[PDB]
Amino acid sequence: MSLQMVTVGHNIALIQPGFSLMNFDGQVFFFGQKGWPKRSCPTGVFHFDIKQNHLKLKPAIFSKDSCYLPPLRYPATCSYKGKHQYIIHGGKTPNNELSDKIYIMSVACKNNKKVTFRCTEKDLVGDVPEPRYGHSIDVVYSRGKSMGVLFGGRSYMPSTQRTTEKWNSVADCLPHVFLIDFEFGCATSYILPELQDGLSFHVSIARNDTVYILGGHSLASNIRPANLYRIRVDLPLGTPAVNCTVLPGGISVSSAILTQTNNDEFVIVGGYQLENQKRMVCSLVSLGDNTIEISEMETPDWTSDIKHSKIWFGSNMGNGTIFLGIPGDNKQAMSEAFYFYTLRCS
DNA sequence: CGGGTTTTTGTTAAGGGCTGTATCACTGTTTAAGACAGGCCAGATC
Repeated sequence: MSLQMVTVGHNIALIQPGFSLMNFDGQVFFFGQKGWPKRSCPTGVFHFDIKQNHLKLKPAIFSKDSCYLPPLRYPATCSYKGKHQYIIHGGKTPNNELSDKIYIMSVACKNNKKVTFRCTEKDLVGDVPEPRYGHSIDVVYSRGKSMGVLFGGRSYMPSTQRTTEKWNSVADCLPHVFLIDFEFGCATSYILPELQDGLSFHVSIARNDTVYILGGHSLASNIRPANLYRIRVDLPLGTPAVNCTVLPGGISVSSAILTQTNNDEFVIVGGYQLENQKRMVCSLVSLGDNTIEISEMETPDWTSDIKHSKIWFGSNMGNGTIFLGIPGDNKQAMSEAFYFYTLRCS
């Protein structure tokens, strides 16, 4: 809880609400810039190197057999830390159309602060989930195997009820649970009767056999379910099985950022409480063997700007460090389009 | 097909009164974003 303002280089405008910060061995990489990829950086990815409160967005090449992926804006990013690699699912192509491909980010070659990524296009079969954004995917382990739990987020209307006078309206996807096999890219949808209403922009914490879904926004009624869910999974010799349990003490937040401050101990920072109240309080989530425990922590001191501005975003860098953003006074002495902050958490 | 007639028409040029449209003098008082190529430092490496 040590806030600290940051200064950005020349290509500052690339950072936009919805950016991703992937992480490889303490080396952070910005993804999801604004506008299609330029020619000064053909791929979109960037070394997100912060030193002395100054970050240098540096271009970063791909491999020779990778696949150039568009800059998405609200993907599902899960760290399949098993040959470290990330999984990207869905998002908003700069043409405001949603995507459904899965992308796999590995590192094919590195030499003295010069990385060469490898982004491969994994496609799904079976009960493929809907092209959507705002959702959340997490890799969960069971009985020596792994699987991907994807829980719904909002999307565009289907190709039937999509009129052009409301072409951009969005509906929360049905609250299913998608189990995704990466070894074959196979999807399987399960309708947990305990999950009722649609949910997007939530927070999902995986602990080695479960998924703790928490907070989020429910557009079907414009509320924020303060509940939470524990999706227990188990992988038999044949068809997997899932169960859910509601628990008390759930936060009421959407767009809250997550990072793993300590081993089996997460922090969570402000999303939004009400459409006028940005969330200020920070909450530490003590995981464990079976029992989650959300609690409140030392209310980090927010500067004047952060208490003035009404929207604010960011993501975790990976080592208990949350990078933030603030729009900045429009009617001002040519205030920049975005100011940026960083919060350590030890 | 004529052919005296109408019944209306076509024309001249000076000067003026009027009207409609073209012409005239004139005013702005540097770019911002992105692409590529040197060139020189600056560090990695034999």
